[PDB]
Amino acid sequence: ENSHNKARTSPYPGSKVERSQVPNEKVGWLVEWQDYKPVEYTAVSVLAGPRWADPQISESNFSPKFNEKDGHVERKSKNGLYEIENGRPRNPAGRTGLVGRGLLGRWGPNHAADPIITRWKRDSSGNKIMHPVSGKHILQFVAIKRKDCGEWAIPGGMVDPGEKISATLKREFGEEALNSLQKTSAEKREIEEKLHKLFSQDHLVIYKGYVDDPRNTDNAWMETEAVNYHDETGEIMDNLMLEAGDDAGKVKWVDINDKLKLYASHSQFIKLVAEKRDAHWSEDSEADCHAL
Ligand SMILES: OC[C@H]1O[C@@H](O)[C@H](O)[C@@H](O)[C@@H]1O
Repeated sequence: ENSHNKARTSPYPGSKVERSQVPNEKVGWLVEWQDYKPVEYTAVSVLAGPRWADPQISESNFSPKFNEKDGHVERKSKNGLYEIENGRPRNPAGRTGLVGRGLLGRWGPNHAADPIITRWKRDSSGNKIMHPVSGKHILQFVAIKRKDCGEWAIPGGMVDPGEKISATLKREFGEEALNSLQKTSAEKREIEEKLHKLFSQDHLVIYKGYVDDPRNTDNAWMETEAVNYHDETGEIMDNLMLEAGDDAGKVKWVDINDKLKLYASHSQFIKLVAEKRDAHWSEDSEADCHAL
C-alpha cells in the first residue's frame, strides 16, 4: 500500500549522490534481497561531528540506547520499535537504497514538530464565513513560505537536544511565524503570554511518526509531531501580528480547502485538521460531471 517515495529519490539532498535502485516489491525489509547493495553516504557536515549529530557507530566510546530516551537524545520512534541490524537502525518504512545518515544528525529517528495554529476566517464584522458548496465555515492556519523551497508550509522545525516536543512546538511557531528571535524580550513575554494561553485551550495531535522525506536513509529518518492549536473565538490570535522569522520567506494566514498545495505531507495534516474542526474542505464537487 504505497511505499515511501521521496525517501528513494536521487540525488540525495545537497549532493550528487545517487541511491541504489529499490524496486517497490523489495522496499519491505521482510522481503529477502541478499544482493541489496545500498550506497553509503553521510554528509561532511554530519561527519564533522557538530553538537547536533551523533558520532559514527564505530566510535569507540559511542554506545547509543536505541528505542529509548538516551540522555538528551530522544531515540524512541513515534511509530513503535525499529529494528537494529548490523549495530544500527533500520528505517521502519523500508529500504531506501542508501546507508549512513546523509544530512541527518542522529542515527534512527530525527524528530521535528509542526505547530498548526488555526482560527476561523472572519469578515469585517468579526463573523465566520460559510462556504456555499460545503455549508461549512472556512478555517485558516498560519503558513510560511521558505526561501529555499518557495512552497507554503506549516511552520515547524527540528526538536533541540533535550527539548520537549511541547516546547519545540511553541518555540518554532514563535520564532518562525512571530519572528520572536527579533523581539525586545518585553514583547517576547506578551507573546509567550498569548501563546501560553493558546497552547493550553484547544489542541489535538494530528500526526506523529515517520515522514517520507528525501533526507531519509536506511539508518536515519525524519519523524514529526504535528499538533493543532485552535483559537475558536479568535480572541487569542486576533491581536497577534504575524511576522516571518529570519528563515521564513513570508508568513500569512492561509484559507484551508482541498485545492491547497503544501510542502511535504502538510496537506494531509491540514485535511485532518479540517475534518476534526468541521471546517470547509470540498471546493469543487465535480457535480457538473452529471449536471446535464
Ligand atoms: O519533513 C518532515 C519535517 O521536516 C522538518 O525539517 C520540517 O521543519 C517540518 O515542517 C517537516 O514536517
